[PDB]
Formats: sequence, structure tokens, C-alpha cells
Amino acid sequence: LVELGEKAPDFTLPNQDFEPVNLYEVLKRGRPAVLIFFPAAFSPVCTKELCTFRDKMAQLEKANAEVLAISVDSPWCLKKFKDENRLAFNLLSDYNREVIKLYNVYHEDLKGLKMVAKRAVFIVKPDGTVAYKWVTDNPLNEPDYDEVVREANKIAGELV
Amino acid sequence: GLVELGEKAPDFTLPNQDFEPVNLYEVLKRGRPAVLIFFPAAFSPVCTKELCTFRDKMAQLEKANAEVLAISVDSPWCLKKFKDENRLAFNLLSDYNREVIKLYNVYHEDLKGLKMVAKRAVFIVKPDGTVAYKWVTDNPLNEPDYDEVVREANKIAGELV
Repeated sequence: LVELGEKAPDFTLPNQDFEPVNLYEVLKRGRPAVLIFFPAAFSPVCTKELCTFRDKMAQLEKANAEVLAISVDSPWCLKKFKDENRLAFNLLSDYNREVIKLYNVYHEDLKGLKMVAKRAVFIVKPDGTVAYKWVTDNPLNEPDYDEVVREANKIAGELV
Repeated sequence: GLVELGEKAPDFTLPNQDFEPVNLYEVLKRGRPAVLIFFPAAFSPVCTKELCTFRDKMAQLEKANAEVLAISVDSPWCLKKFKDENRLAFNLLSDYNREVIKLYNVYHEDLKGLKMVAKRAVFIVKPDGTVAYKWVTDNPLNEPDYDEVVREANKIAGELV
């Protein structure tokens, strides 16, 4: 039920190394946080005329915001994916679908797989306000990191 | 949830690392026995060691003539990656819906903060669907008796000749 311009709900989740990462504590850093969701690592990504696996999610690293990618996988699975695309950021899993529901970002069914997070993005201001939002009911609809990054660099220099 | 020894194992059908439907009794119709290697989570410290061992002990597992089927609650995608990771030969089924772990009563109430996880278990269901080997650990760090697993396995493929 989280909507743009509002106060982003706080959650706590285990990262690749089972080290719990709290959102609000991340905000306390003084820069917006980019929360990218996704159904499950090592999955495909359709592009209208080009369907591959190649993950461009590592692009967000360029952005001058804290990046926290969330998936319903496990820390071990995610820990693997982090090494794959040499992701330099933190990936949090929600094996219990606790946080995905909080943002209503979830596929009640995806190829027989239930409670699978859908694609989406939420740039949260260092104060906890949703300064940006993007979501798609399409599982293979990958975000265009190019802009999401600049739209974050904006939100950053926006409220400094 | 009562997969007692001697009593027929509940038939089921799950995906594949390649999203291919697999059916228990169907696969048993091949004539060889089945081995259900349950495991908590792919890319886990012990899980990998276990299946890795299952990959390295096929010399005696193949002359046993059977059908090995590992299974966890990870997505078909996490699993597919796990296979080529250690280049396994047998199929890896996913129970993303906690269906076969609740059925075969081998689920961890909680694990490292994670809920509903397949304990580490190895069942050997002979063609006639009867369960002959039931090894279930309360501690995810305990490995099964790999040697005997193959030993008591061929002990079924033989009796069928």
C-alpha cells in the first residue's frame, strides 16, 4: 500500500551473509536508498526483441544512493548472485515474504511459484519519504537503470 | 505426513532445474528404485558437500541402476544454477510451495531465521512405492551415510533380478 510522496515502511532483513540490514538505519546515512525488487535471481529478463539472462542491475551502483535489492530467495542463493554480477551493493532476501507484502509488490503466482516478488523500484528520501516509484506486473520487465540512477542522483542532490 | 518405513511413499510431481514436470511413481515405472535427497538450501555449506558427494559416488550409484532426485524449496532457477555449479547428473526438483516437505514430514520449523525449509533427508522408495530407507536429521549439518545409501540402494535393484 506504499505510495509515492509518503513515508516508506521500515523493515529488517538478512543480507548475503545473514547480517541483518535495517532500512531506517540505512537512511540515517544521509542519502536516499534505492530499493529494487525482483522475483528470483538467476532468472531471465525479456526485452521485447531481446530476451537474455544478462543482469544490468549492477548499474545502480553508479547512483549516489544506497542500493538494497530485495528478493524472496535465500542468503546463500543471493550470496552467489552477488559474486556472479560482481554486485558491489547489498542484497536482502525475504524468504518469508514479510517485506514484499508490506509494499504489495508480489506475484500471487508465477509459473506455479507463489508469493514471488514482482519487479519494482522505490527511491526513499533520507527521511523516509518515497521520492520515486516504478513497478510492473510483468516478471521479465527489467528496470532501465540508466534513468533510475539519474532520477536518484536528482533525489539525492534534491534533498541534501 | 506419515511416510513410515514399509508404507508406500506419497506420489508427487514437481518442476525441474529446467522447469520440466517430474512424477514419482511415473519415474518408478522405469523399473529402478528412487532416491529423494532432500536438502535445506542450494549453495549452502553442507548442502553442496552432500550433493557433491552424490556426484562423486556415482561409480557405485550407477551400477545400482536407480533414479536419484534431490529436492529443496528453492526456485527452479536457483536450482538450475546449482546443478551446473557442481555439474550434477541427476535432476533437482523444487518445492517452492512446501508441498513435498509437509507431505514427507521433513521440514525445519525454522532455520537461521528462515521458515519452512526442507530438513536433510534421504528416502529410498522401491518400484512398488514402498519406502525402504528413511534417514532424517534434526541438525542440517549432519551428512547421511553416503556409502550405505548406495549400498542399501543396489540392495533393491538386485532383489529385482
